[PDB]
This record gives sequence, structure tokens and C-alpha cells, in this order.
Amino acid sequence: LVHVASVEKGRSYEDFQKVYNAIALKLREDDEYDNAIGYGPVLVRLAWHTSGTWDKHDNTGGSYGGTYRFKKEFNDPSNAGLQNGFKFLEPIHKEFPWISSGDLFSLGGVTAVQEMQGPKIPWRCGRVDTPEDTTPDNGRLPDADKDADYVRTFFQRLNMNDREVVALMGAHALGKTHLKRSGYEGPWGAANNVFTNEFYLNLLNENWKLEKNDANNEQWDSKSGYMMLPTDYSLIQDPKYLSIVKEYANDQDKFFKDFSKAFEKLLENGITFPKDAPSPFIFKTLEEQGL
Ligand code: HEM
Ligand SMILES: N=NC(=O)c1ccncc1
Repeated sequence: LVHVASVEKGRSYEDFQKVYNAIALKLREDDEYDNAIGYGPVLVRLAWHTSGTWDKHDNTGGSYGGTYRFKKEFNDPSNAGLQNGFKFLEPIHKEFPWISSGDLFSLGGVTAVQEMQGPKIPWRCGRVDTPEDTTPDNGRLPDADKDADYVRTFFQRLNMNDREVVALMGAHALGKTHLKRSGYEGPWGAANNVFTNEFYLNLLNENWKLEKNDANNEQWDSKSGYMMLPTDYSLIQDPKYLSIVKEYANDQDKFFKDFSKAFEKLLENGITFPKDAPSPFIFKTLEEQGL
């Protein structure tokens, strides 16, 4: 399948900065959600899950089609809880009905990362809604109960290498696991709505114990009240992953730069950009705009 980016008619940087701003202002306003974590983490996860269905072999799934809007995909057991991100974006889509669903889901993630003090993530427009029959089947998102070999192999389908995998997983600085959603419970760290390299520092510095949670699933727990999924913990069990974890734990700027590249790549997988497509946009934060 070939998916060619097509700019929403007549729209330019200024139009998308307005959409960014509306998302960012609502992120500020709706501050009570999930015990005052806010919608930042769930928006990042939404961007990731809507992109992470991609299969490099046949170009099925991916961010282009905005297919999460269809029942098969929004009811994916892997997507439990993402309805909160979708509901958040509903009034944004109402105000800006011209933006494609794929553009909105991916921009939601970019906006959340930046507003939570993360790196700038260049973002390109032009994803185009595709019909219901293009919705990828359930089961393309990764299991949490597996090891490093599983993680490495899984991410090859998304054309991600070891460095890209470890960088992307640092998004687990954000939010938490929710028992009723995924069968895991707890945050990965303390500053749940600030984008930092805390995931790597916690992996290396906390004293982890392999325990069973109330859903009868194993997770690694620390006395600080943090947790790690088996797949997170695998990043320090595998010697190749471990080196990269140590790298990011010791260099905030390097982690920011690598995450930005990997996250843009994730959000752009499957999309053909014409030679005369606009350059990627780098949106100003509300803080940068004095808003
Ligand atoms: C091996 C790969 C991964 C696995 C197995 C995994 C698994 C999970 C699970 C089980 C949850 C908890 C869901 C819940 O109960 O609310 C979660 C949350 C989350 N994931 Fe991951 N994930 C992976 C990779 C990623 C990537 C690549 C990103 C983005 C770059 C990401 C971003 C997030 C965020 C921000 C949350 C918190 C959501 C919230 O607080 O509502 N994850 N993940
Ligand atoms: N990315 N994978 C997930 O979010 C997930 C993993 C395991 N169980 C539910 C959801």
C-alpha cells in the first residue's frame, strides 16, 4: 500500500499551531483527570497506539488512516483506557473539523510531550482518513509480560533498532499503569506529567522486587511505590539494551534528541511525503508564546 501525504486544503503552519494551542490550553484546563496527572500521558499513549499498528512488510496499520475512530480498533483490548484521549480530542476536532483524524491523534502526542517540558518533536501534516475496511485487526500492539528477545523482535516490525526501542520506552516516565485497564498497577516514577529521563534513572537506581499484582500478573516493584513491566525490566537484563539505558540515564540532552527522532519516525511510518510537501513544523509551546 502507498499512502501519500496530502496537506489539508490551504492549511499552513499557522493553522496547525492553532490546533496545537487548543490542545495545549485544554491540557492546562482539564487538570483533574486521573488523580491530577492530567491528559498528557494518555495523549502520548494514544499517538503511540494509533501509530504502532504499522507493519513495514505491507504498510498496513500506521498513523495515516486515523482508523482508531472505528469500532474494531477502539475496542482493541490493547487500547483499553485510550477512549479518555479520544474524548479529550473530541472538542478539538469539533472546533477544527478540517484536520484529519491521523493528524489529530499524532499532533495530540506531540503537543502533550512538548507541553510536559519534553523535547521539540517536528511534526508533518497530511495524513488522510481511510475507510473502515482499512482498520488493522487487533493484536498488533506489544505484550507486556515478555522478555528482551520479544521486545527486539516486536519492534523490528516498526523498523526500530535497539537505540530507537530504548529511547521510545522512556515515554514510561509519563502516567501510570491502571489495574482495570491493563492488569498492571502503578507509576514508573514520581513526576508523572513531566517529560524527563526518570525512567532510566529509576530502572538503574531503584531496588526492584519481582511481585504479583492483584490481577495475578508479575511486575517489578520498588519501595518508592514505582513499578516496571517485565518488558521495561528486560532493558536492563539484555546487555545491549543495558548500555543504552545507562547512556540515557546519564545524558538528558541525548535522550531528548533521540526520543524526538524516534517518536517522529514512529508517527510518520508508512507515509510517503511528496518532494514538494512542506517541511516539518516545530510548534511553539504555550509558554514560548506567553499564552
Ligand atoms: C514493549 C513495548 C510497550 C509495552 C509492552 C507497553 C505497555 C504499556 C502498558 C501495559 C501500559 C499501561 C496501560 C494502562 O493500564 O493504563 C502503558 C502505558 C503507557 N505507555 Fe507503554 N508500552 C510499550 C511502549 C510504549 C511506547 C513506545 C510509548 C510511547 C513512546 C509508550 C507510552 C505510554 C504512556 C505515556 C503510558 C501511560 C498512559 C496513561 O497514563 O494513561 N509505551 N504501556
Ligand atoms: N503497548 N502495549 C500495551 O499497552 C499493553 C500491553 C499489555 N496489556 C495491555 C496493553
